[PDB]
Amino acid sequence: LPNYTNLDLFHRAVFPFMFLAQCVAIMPLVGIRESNPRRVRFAYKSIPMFVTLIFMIATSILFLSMFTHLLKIGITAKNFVGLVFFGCVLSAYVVFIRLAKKWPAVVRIWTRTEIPFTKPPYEIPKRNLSRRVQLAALAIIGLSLGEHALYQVSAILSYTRRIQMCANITTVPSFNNYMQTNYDYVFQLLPYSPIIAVLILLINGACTFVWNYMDLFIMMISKGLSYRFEQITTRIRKLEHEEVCESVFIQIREHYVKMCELLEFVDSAMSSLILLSCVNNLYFVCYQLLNVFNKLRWPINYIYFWYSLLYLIGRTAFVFLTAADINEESKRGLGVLRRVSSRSWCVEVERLIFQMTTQTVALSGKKFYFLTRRLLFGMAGTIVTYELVLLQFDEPNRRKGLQPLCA
Amino acid sequence: LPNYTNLDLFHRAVFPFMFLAQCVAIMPLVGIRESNPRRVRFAYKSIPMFVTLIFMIATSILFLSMFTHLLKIGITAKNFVGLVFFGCVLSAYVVFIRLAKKWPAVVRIWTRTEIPFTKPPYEIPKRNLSRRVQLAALAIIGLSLGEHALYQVSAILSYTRRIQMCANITTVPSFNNYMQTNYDYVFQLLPYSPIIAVLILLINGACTFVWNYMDLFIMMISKGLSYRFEQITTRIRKLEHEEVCESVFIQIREHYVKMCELLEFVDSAMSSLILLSCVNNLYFVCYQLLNVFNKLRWPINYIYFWYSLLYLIGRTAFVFLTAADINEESKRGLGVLRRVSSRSWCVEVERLIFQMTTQTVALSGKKFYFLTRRLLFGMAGTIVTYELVLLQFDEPNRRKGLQPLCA
Amino acid sequence: LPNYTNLDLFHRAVFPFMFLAQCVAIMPLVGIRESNPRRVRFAYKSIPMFVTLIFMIATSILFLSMFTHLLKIGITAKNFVGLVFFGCVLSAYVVFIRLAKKWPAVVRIWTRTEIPFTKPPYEIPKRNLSRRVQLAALAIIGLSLGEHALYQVSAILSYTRRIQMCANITTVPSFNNYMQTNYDYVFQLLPYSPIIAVLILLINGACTFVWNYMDLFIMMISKGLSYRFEQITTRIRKLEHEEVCESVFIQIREHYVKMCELLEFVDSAMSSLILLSCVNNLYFVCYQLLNVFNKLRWPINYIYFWYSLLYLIGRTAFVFLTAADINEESKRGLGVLRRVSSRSWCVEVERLIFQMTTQTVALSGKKFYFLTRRLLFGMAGTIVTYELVLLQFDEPNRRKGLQPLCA
Amino acid sequence: LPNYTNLDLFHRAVFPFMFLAQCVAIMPLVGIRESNPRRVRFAYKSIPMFVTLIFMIATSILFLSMFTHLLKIGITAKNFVGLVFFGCVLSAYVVFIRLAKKWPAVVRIWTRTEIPFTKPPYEIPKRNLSRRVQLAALAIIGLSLGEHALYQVSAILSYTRRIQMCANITTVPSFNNYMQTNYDYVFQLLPYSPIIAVLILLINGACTFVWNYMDLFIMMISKGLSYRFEQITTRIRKLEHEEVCESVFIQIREHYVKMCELLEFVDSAMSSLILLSCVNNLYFVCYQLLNVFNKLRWPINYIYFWYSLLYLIGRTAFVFLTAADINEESKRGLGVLRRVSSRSWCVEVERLIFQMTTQTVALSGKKFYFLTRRLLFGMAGTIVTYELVLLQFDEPNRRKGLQPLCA
Ligand SMILES: OC[C@H]1O[C@@](CO)(O[C@H]2O[C@H](CO)[C@@H](O)[C@H](O)[C@H]2O)[C@@H](O)[C@@H]1O
Ligand SMILES: OC[C@H]1O[C@@](CO)(O[C@H]2O[C@H](CO)[C@@H](O)[C@H](O)[C@H]2O)[C@@H](O)[C@@H]1O
Ligand SMILES: OC[C@H]1O[C@@](CO)(O[C@H]2O[C@H](CO)[C@@H](O)[C@H](O)[C@H]2O)[C@@H](O)[C@@H]1O
Ligand SMILES: OC[C@H]1O[C@@](CO)(O[C@H]2O[C@H](CO)[C@@H](O)[C@H](O)[C@H]2O)[C@@H](O)[C@@H]1O
Repeated sequence: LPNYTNLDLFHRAVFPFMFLAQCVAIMPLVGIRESNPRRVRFAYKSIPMFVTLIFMIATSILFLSMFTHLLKIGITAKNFVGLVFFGCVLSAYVVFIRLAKKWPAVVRIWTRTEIPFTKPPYEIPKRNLSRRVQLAALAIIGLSLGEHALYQVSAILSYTRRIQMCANITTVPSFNNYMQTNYDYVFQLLPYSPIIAVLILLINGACTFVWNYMDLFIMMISKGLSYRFEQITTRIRKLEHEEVCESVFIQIREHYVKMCELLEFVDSAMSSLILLSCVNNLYFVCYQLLNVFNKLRWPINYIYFWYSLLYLIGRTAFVFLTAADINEESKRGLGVLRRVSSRSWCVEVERLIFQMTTQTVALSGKKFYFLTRRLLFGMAGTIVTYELVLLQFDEPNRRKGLQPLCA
Repeated sequence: LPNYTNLDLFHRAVFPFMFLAQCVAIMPLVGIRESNPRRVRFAYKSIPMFVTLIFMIATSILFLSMFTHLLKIGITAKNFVGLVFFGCVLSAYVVFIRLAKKWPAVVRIWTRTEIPFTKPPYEIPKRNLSRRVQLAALAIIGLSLGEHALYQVSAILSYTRRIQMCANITTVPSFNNYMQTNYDYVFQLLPYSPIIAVLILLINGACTFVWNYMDLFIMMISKGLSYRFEQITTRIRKLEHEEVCESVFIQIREHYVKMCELLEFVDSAMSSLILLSCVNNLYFVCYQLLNVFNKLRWPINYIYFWYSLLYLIGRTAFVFLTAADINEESKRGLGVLRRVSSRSWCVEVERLIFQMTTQTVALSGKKFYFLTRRLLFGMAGTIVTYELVLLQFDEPNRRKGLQPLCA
Repeated sequence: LPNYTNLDLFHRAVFPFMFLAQCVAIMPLVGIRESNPRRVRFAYKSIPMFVTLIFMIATSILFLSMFTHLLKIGITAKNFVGLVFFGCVLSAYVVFIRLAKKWPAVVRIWTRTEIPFTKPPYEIPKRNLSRRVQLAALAIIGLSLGEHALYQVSAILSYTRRIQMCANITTVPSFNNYMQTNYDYVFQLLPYSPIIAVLILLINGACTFVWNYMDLFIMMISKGLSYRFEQITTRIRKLEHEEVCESVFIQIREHYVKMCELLEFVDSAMSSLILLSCVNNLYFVCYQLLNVFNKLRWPINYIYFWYSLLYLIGRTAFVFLTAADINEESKRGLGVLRRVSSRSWCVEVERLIFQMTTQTVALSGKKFYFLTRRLLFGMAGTIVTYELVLLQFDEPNRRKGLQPLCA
Repeated sequence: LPNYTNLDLFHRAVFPFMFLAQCVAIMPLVGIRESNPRRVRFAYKSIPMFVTLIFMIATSILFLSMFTHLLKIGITAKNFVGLVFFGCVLSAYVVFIRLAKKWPAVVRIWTRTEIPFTKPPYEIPKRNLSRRVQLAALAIIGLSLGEHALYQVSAILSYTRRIQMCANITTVPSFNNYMQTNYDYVFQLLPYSPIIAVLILLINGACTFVWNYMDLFIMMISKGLSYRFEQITTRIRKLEHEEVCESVFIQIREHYVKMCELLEFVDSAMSSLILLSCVNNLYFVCYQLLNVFNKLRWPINYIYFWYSLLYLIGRTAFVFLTAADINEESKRGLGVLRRVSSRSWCVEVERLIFQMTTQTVALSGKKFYFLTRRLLFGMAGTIVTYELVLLQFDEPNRRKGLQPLCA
């Protein structure tokens, strides 16, 4: 068997972050940290699944807390965002549980499919798969932490500043009052307690991580797939000015076909996650873009909103762009195959060129759409159209302005 | 001749539900229950056509009843839905009469085209065609009955509750008063009578069945077509790791071409029904989605509206998804044909791959659009755009709220 | 030389209606009635060009009259329709002058290209080209005459009824007063005179004829091209169950390529006309659809408005559908070519199938769009979106209602 | 080495205008005027880069001047255009600096790629590359000068006329007062001085040139690329009725492939410039189209607005049309290759036809969209949709009308 310890494989590149996601109980797999991917299994009776049940239960408590709170105070387009957030996180937990069920099969086919690319004539690029996944994961994790850190600073400063500069109701600032104030939707159903207070803080942070891991997981998966397609393209580039034997083209076509089979298998497994992530990002991007003209009290509120908005747009763009790289990388070998000399031309090149030319090699949201650069352009155009129409809806609330600080 | 009694054919799978539709006189064919499809004929002078005339006449009476009533009370965007419903049902009767005229030719070509798939190397799947059609038909029929049952319960409870809790005009509840109240558009033109009262109830239920059978018929037809394409794909999957003789690929291509010819014949026959169903579903989905924010008096009204809305959206989605399965199943054999070894490669595979790759094998609305997964995504995007623009129109009536119960 | 007298050619099919258009000086060609198309020439110094100059001068007089009138009374979205109409008629005159300049070459290439289809193995269909063109042209001309007659009847009845039922300002009805009232935009610049009155009536009729003849000419050209494409399709259908020699396929491919070259030439010649017709039809359809909910005084006004709207929508739809018939007929031979046996298969069939599959054989608006059924569906969707957005603009004037009769 | 002095090369055609752009420090390249393109180099320590720093610094001063001014007086959808203009110009400077970095590589591959087309069997067209670039450049430069000349005349006349016909505040007209009045956003931050006054005038003119050179540069680049594709098409047209040796098709395919490689290299280098130009043009076209119904005081204001609007729309259209000519010219050789006789048919023609047919040979905005005629149609449709929705936003300000002259 191959030595999985040091090979540049996808499983080695993502397991550190898959295990990290298991800390918040995202995808409950057993033995995800094993060097051999064949040891990865899904078991309902396991510690990872138990933690997932705890997080799903507690997340449902927050969802019910928000649901009951909104009913008491009425449901408006601005309060509905909170309910959608918890609903999306709960859907993510379910989607990732199903993805956990299919992962052992996916990782097994992925490993045996990518073994040929770990040996010549394929060469490891300047930035290996582990480094590519780490940079994307750390960037998303780092930006997500800053986004949540700004959220807490913005909420805390707004709370304290309102009390301090009130010349009115004082309610001396404290951790207890802040929790009952900013998280009223929770404590309006459950009795307050410092133990519960920190639990809500941790689980809201966990919900934030889950909301961000959907996009991160798609990025790491996209990085792993476009990594091998790039290697195929690099190998083809080595044949630009040479007479190529028909055997070489047979291997290239077979490896390309195997990669396409793996993408189809991975696409089917992740079809629901892509669909959930795309709709979740579209709603929040549209929702946030509708509040760009709204007036906020403190500069920190502006900093958080624009950091949150830019990060959300950037995260959405890079999910599509990283996924679209699979499509772009597949078509990059076409330009070199078209330069094949007349003597080297054979049926295998004709077969390969036809497949690259006519096949859409990309991840898809249940085949309803394919993650390509054209789709991201279409998504941007769709968002602009929605915002132009939706901004008329928000004109009344926009002109009301910010409410009095004391009130 | 083949033994049609026990063969797994399309005619056997749909005739039980085609006959059921003939009870409400949808598609007036003679001998639809015959085991031999060659005995199915269309005759104007026949009992099925007579019943169709009766239902068409009575449905026209309801259409005129609604038309005259709206003129007396004015036509608004909310009352126009009732006129569209009866107009769509009448169009369905005409469309199905024309489809009845073409059915004998369609069922004859369908039967002789699918005979090859009833014998090896084609194998019956886990769920045969009869079971696939039954599950779809019973699900649609069962959901449609619940949708109408909720409509009657919602209407009856609203009627009785308004009278009971009025402390005002009493008009002691009775079957007679309910009929004159909720169905005023009928009795405002025809004299009331208990015999007419039940007739309106039955024919409105029949109109509901016809409105739902348009989508059901497209589903059963789509199930029958994707059934054979799936068998072709399954047969191709049996050749993944084998050296295939050129004769095998000749048969596969010929059977695939014959299936494509049948789809073209079926698509032309059903082009009007698909077009009518799509426009009918689009209007009602858009109309109902415009009333999600409206306030209803009783919880039963909310239950009916959301059951009606979700069922309508689900029915529309599954019509497109079931029809799109023909397109998806055609492209599923491409992945296996691309794995054909270099020795097994021949002109027949090249011909077949080119046809699968470049031909759009799907049902179409008069070729204006093709029922694919991309179209359903486009339909959803179009509906969202219309609702965002149309919700501005409905804002005034939305803020008026529900009227006083007694008034 | 071939006997042009009795051959089933496009020039024989269209020259009667081209001469009828010349009677209103649309396309000023010399010898359009000649049996030999080679005798058709474009000359600036000719009677047709003189009549075209006269009609253009008078149409410009009407356009300036409307422009000055609107400037005096202000320009509104409702008043701009007449200025757009006159500008479109003038643009049609210019475009048809250019098309006349290009027409000798177009007709010569068309004649030398369609000669092969006048002899076996091609057969004249049930409805020959002359009959198809006659049916289309007579339908369009009769509908346009009915539309203009309804317009005149509606205007005259409105005027006379306003005068008679006024119990107020009388201005006893007369031809002079009617002309000065309904055509004030003309006589507000030129002195009134009965000669000028009848001239204005005749020239407005001519403008209507030109506006309809743009679409009529597009229809006749589309019929002429789809005729030969259908002949090719029928010849291919004649080979469904036969072993075909390579020479037959060579001839079929050569004829198809010649037809495609002719289509490219005709599209280059008529791109400006197609673009102008499409934009004019889109604008007028949107404008008329924006007035469906408006309230008109007399039933004759409703009859005229709805006849005009339905005729305009049907004319646009039939222009698009007749043009897309070329694409449909080009693609219809693919189904039969795909059934070619393995023994009859050769390089020529592969070339022909590739051309039919990958080439878009259709008329285009300067290549910005191609007249296909997908394009008609997209046009319908775009019109729906534009109407949904614009009905908000017209809500105020819609709720203002009809003005007092006497006022 | 080839004699670059008199050869009809791209570098010779554009360097006169690239050098002119360097006067306003657009693309800081060293030795752009050298006959040999290999002498063109990019150096940060050079005079062209120094001038770019000066213009970038001063443009940033104007951007800050506008930014601070808007904050003092509030940011509105009408005031934001000025900030976008300076932001786009600054982005253009950065984009062109990066393009300057890549230009030496681009011009080197471009020169060696186009050498084959300077010798038979390729012939220089009626209008050589230098003439084609000159006509486009002079037209854009000439129209841009008129657009700015009208802007200054419109601003000066409005300023003087307001003072002269005021019967109120006089502030006798002078150069000093005009600068402090129309350019208050600058002098509200910097002290006024006649030296600064002219500097602002020159740099605003330079900013206008930079805003127009983005489109001009794309045009000249598009002209250079479609020039060689047209030569390939012309060479193929020379083989319409001849028996062609396989060697000829090898050369044609190799030259076509080399041209496609050059387009890919050029497209990647100019991907950011195309993206910036498209978004900049879309915003300004949409912004200006929103003010067509606004009322301006003097006719000169109307002349400037409509000259500015028509030029902006025309410039945007011709950028897309000139770029789309690369796509159109690539597909023009297909029609002749399809006429290749059966004896001349070979694998090379099949390879070439497949590439022309299936490859999208066009410039792209980072592959998000391709500059084709379909895209320009889509752009026009998108603009119409935005304007219809956005015109509702601008209705309030539209009905306010022009403010009092004295006020
Ligand atoms: O469901 C509302 C709930 O979300 C919280 C949880 O901490 O904030 C998260 O969700 C927001 C979007 O709804 C994000 O903007 C934010 O970054 C994220 O932390 C709370 O704001 C709220 O209680
Ligand atoms: O035409 C209005 C008419 O439709 C009825 C007939 O029973 O209800 C049917 O049509 C509704 C949509 O218009 C559906 O929501 C409903 O499920 C269906 O039964 C009556 O409501 C009405 O008289
Ligand atoms: O330009 C306005 C002018 O058009 C007239 C001329 O008879 O009517 C023609 O144009 C209308 C659309 O603007 C059509 O509806 C009508 O069918 C056609 O006759 C007059 O209405 C008007 O003076
Ligand atoms: O940034 C606003 C600034 O642009 C100026 C600079 O002269 O005018 C240029 O920009 C306008 C669009 O914003 C163009 O219409 C105009 O043609 C161009 O000269 C000034 O108007 C203004 O100070």
